[PDB]
Amino acid sequence: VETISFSFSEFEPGNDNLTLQGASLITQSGVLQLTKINQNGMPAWDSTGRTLYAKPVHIWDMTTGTVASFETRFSFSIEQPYTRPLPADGLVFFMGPTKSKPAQGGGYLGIFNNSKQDNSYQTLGVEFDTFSNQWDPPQVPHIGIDVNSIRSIKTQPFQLDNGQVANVVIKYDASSKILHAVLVYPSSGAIYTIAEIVDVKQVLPEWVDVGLSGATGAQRDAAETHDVYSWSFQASLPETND
Ligand SMILES: [Ca+2]
Ligand SMILES: [Mn+2]
Repeated sequence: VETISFSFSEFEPGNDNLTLQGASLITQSGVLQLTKINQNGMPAWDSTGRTLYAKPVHIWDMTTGTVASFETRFSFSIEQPYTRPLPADGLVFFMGPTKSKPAQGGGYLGIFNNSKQDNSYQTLGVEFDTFSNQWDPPQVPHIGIDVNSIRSIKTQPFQLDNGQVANVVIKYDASSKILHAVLVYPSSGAIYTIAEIVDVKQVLPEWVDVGLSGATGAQRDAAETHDVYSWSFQASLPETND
C-alpha cells in the first residue's frame, strides 16, 4: 500500500513542506492566513491565496487499476467584520493537476477560470462559499462539492458562527466512491453533513496536488478572513489488486 500523510497541529513560517501562493502567509502565531489582512487589522478585498502540500499525491494507478481512499481534517475560521457591503467569497479544499498555479480569484475561489463545466479542469473541491454568485444557490454560506466546475453538483447551507473555529472532516471511500464531508462548530454544537458519489478516476489525474485556497471579493470592503489553524491529510493506495 502506497501511503502518504502529514499533520500540522500548528503552522511554522519557513516550513518547506508547504508551498504558499498569492497572498497566503503563515503568521508568527502559527496561523495560516489564506487571504491578506491589512495593517489596520481589517481583511483586504481582491485577495487570493493558496497553500499546497509540497509533494504530489498518488491518487489512482492505471497499471493496477486501484484507487486511493483518503481523509483530510482542518480547522478554520471566517470572520466577517461587516454586514455591508456583502462579504465574499470563501475558501476551498481542492485536488487538481500537479504544478498548478492560482486560477481566477473572487467567486472562482482561486481554482477555476469561469463558471463552465469543463473536464479539462481535472479538479475536485469542497468549498465553504460565503457569497451568492449567479451560479450559486441563494443561500450563503453553503458547503459545496465541486467537480470540474464552480457550479456545485451538491450544496448544503450552513450558519456561520462569525469568527469562531470550525472543524472539518472530509473522507473519500474508494470502494463506494462516496465523498463525505462534515462541518462542526464546537462553539454552538452545530453539525452539518453532505455527501455525494464521485469517481475520482474519471475526474482527477493519477498524481495530484492537494491544497487549500481562499479569496475575497472584487468590490471594496467585500472581504472576510480565511484563517486555517491546523491541517492533516492521509491517503492509502492499494499497490495491487489480485
Ligand atoms: Ca460564490
Ligand atoms: Mn457555491
